[PDB]
Amino acid sequence: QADYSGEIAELYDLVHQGKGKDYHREAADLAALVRRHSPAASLLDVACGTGMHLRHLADSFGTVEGLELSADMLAIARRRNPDAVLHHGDMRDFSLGRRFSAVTCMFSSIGHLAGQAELDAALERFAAHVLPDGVVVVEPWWFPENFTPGYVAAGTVEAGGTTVTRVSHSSREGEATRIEVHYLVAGPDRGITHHEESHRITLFTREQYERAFTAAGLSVEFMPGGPSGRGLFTGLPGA
Amino acid sequence: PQADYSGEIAELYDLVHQGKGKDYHREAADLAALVRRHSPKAASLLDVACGTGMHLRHLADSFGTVEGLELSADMLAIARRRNPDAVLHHGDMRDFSLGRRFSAVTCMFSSIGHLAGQAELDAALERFAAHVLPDGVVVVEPWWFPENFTPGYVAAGTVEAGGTTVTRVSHSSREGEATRIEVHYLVAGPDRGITHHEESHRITLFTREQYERAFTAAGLSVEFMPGGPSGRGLFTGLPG
Ligand SMILES: CN[C@H]1[C@@H](O)[C@@H](C)O[C@H](OP(=O)(O)OP(=O)(O)OC[C@H]2O[C@@H](n3cc(C)c(=O)[nH]c3=O)C[C@@H]2O)[C@@H]1O
Ligand SMILES: CN[C@H]1[C@@H](O)[C@@H](C)O[C@H](OP(=O)(O)OP(=O)(O)OC[C@H]2O[C@@H](n3cc(C)c(=O)[nH]c3=O)C[C@@H]2O)[C@@H]1O
Ligand SMILES: Nc1ncnc2c1ncn2[C@@H]1O[C@H](CSCC[C@H](N)C(=O)O)[C@@H](O)[C@H]1O
Ligand SMILES: Nc1ncnc2c1ncn2[C@@H]1O[C@H](CSCC[C@H](N)C(=O)O)[C@@H](O)[C@H]1O
Repeated sequence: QADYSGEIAELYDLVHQGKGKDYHREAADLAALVRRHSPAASLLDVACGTGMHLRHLADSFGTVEGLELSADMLAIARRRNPDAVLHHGDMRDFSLGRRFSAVTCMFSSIGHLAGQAELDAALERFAAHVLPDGVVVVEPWWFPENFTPGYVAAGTVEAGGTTVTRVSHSSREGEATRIEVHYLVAGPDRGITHHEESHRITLFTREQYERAFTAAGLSVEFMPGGPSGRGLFTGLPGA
Repeated sequence: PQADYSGEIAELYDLVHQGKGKDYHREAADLAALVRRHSPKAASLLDVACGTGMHLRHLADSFGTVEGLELSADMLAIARRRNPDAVLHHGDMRDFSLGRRFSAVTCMFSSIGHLAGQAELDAALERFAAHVLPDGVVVVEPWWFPENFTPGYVAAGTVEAGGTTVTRVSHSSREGEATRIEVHYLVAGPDRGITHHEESHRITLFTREQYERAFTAAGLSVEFMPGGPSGRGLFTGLPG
């Protein structure tokens, strides 16, 4: 698959716990990042997936909302966040008719975009949903200079009797990484099952991301490291 | 899945089991010490279902003469490679006939489990008795007893050596008198990408008294020794 669904979706949360991903820390850092620019009322997490960031962010802002494309990923988010408004929708083409102090897009979700025209589009959509003293925060994929082809990642986690193993292989394919992922899933009653997904995650350059912020009328800054080592862009309207 | 220890499962077996922390060197050292406590002048050994032949390599350095038996070609093939100066045979613990007799006959790592019932169990213990010296000793590592089997057991292990990464997950259930053990592998590498393999076996859950009967039926006075190389204890037989 390539669509974050079924057992992949149900697995995602556990998988990334196993990986040490710390949405509390990330949410806290992000909340702080936003208050630096909008000293605040409201946040929209776009491609909020399973709603992990949202869960921690809800204590930090008057209002938090989500936008997700996958229906199965979104169900999980709604169960984790029953009191929050979560939208089915496409970061490239969406209107909600309100603005927010922060509009965030985390964990390289932007790389699911296919080229400059799709990137520009979502940035125009983000700029449109951000209050003018507000901020747009996007964590990119890796740039091409930093892509390491042939990369193999192997990790195992157990929880609730249930063990999940995930192996990823990354190779080059045009201006994209083709990351191929297999899972083995095992539990005392359910047995073992095999899974696999393959994704194309576009390898936009620093300067293409920045293009898109500028065309959306946002000023743009890159800050290295970030939650994933890929860094973190911000954009402030009125440029 | 395959139940035959062939192709890919064979190539991996050795890496996988180093990965598991299996110390064939200490296992041999404990063997040789056991064999000799019983048979102080032993000097010869047959390892039945010797597999990739890991025990045998270390057993060379304790006994002047070692040989092996193994049903799987692809496993046998790797054992011969590891043991150039040894005579290793192709065939079946149930029905086999070399020309000779050895101070010790061994069958390790629950290979014995791979027999389907008492008939076969007794068949194999008869053959072992046929190939041991009077002053010698037969040693079989059993599979788990029924009193100790754990339906629903999961084992997951990953290991990396020289750019090959291998992950193994197993699940086990009860299936009649047997363990049903279903095992999956993901193998991966920078150029090779990821491939997926699997196997399923039936491993017979023999009761202690069934092992004992088989030894006894074959003229061997039996004793069970707790613990052993894998938790499963160790059965020793001496002619008389
Ligand atoms: C929603 N985003 C996820 C999702 O799309 C998933 C399918 O792939 C990636 O997940 P991981 O971040 O878990 O990746 P994993 O840990 O399995 O592999 C790390 C990836 O990062 C690359 N990488 C990693 C490092 C450390 C580097 O310096 N350069 C670099 O290009 C190699 C591999 O594609 C995305 O981030
Ligand atoms: C040549 N023998 C091998 C081979 O036939 C293979 C297919 O399965 C077993 O491999 P492992 O022993 O590595 O097994 P693993 O780590 O996958 O799991 C341990 C097995 O032992 C059972 N078990 C394990 C424990 C610890 C116990 O207390 N009781 C019990 O029944 C559950 C599982 O089938 C055989 O030993
Ligand atoms: N065009 C698009 N619009 C909105 N969401 C998208 C999208 N393309 C992919 N996605 C979503 O991006 C997500 C990648 S997983 C990222 C999850 C979440 N942001 C976290 O940090 O844990 C998936 O939910 C996928 O369905
Ligand atoms: N009927 C039989 N006769 C001889 N070998 C057998 C057999 N049935 C299974 N085997 C072998 O039993 C082995 C169990 S795997 C264990 C290998 C080796 N003894 C070790 O200690 O690591 C496999 O090589 C399999 O081919």
